[PDB]
Amino acid sequence: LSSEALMRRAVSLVTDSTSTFLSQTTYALIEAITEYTKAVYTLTSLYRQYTSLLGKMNSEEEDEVWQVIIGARAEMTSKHQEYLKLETTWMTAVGLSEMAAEAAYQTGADQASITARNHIQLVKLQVEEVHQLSRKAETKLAEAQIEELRQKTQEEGEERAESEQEA
Amino acid sequence: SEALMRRAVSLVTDSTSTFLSQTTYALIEAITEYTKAVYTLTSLYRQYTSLLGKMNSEEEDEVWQVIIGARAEMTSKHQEYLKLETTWMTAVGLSEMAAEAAYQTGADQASITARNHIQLVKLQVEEVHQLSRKAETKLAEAQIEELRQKTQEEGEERAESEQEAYLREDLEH
Repeated sequence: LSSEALMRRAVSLVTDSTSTFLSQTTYALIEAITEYTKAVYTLTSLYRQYTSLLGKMNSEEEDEVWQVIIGARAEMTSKHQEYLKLETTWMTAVGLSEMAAEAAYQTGADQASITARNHIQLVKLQVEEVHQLSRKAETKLAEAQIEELRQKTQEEGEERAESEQEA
Repeated sequence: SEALMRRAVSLVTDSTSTFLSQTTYALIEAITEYTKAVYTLTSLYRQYTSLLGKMNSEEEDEVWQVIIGARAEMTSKHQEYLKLETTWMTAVGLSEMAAEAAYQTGADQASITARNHIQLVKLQVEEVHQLSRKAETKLAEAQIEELRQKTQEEGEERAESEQEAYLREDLEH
């Protein structure tokens, strides 16, 4: 084959292989953000349960619920860290596919170039959507934590006031 | 799975290596064709110098026409090598980012391999580049020599033609 045919053959393999790597890393990242989002919802549920139990637990039971919350936080943290690692690799996969698209363009393989660029846009949209879902969960967690603190503050103020008047 | 990702990374490093190889060959060949076209123009200028004082205006105009042709060719080879130089730059960057993907996914052997390949091809291209730069310097040398000697020959002809104008006038008292 001619030099230009050899360059086109080679760039086609580069675009196919970087497309595959981008798809795999996108799938893994989306799965990891999903698992983190589930852990955020679990913790949010725990804060809400804990809030509903305030005033209603002996000191040992309260300590035990708090330990479960500490454990649920560890799980959420570990899932967050795992997705951040995968997201780092995914960013490299996106840059590789961008460079592959430029190589395809420069060699005159325009269909490979445009298809790669469409693929990068699609996976960015997909990752943005899963991030939006995660932020919805994080908002609910923040709300739950704020309500717990607001209630705990009221509880401690009530218990002070009781202790004083009792005395 | 990390299994599927290391397989795909291995295909990325292999394919980017193949593209880097092929673009390196294409660029070396293009720099070579340009250097040959520079060498041709240099030889033509040198020949023009060697012919000063031995040509009439008709022959000299033909020499210059051939030089203009050779210069057009050199320019076309220049454009083509800069086009391949851009493609090669992109190949090098692809391989660097492949080496980074490999490192991040635990494919440490593939990462080192890619970096060594980049260094080898960079060395080779740099050397072929240096050859072209030397050729360019030789062309500039030959053009300076030719224009200096052309200016001198013009002086010589003007001296002769003035002298012979007097000598004719002298005869027709």
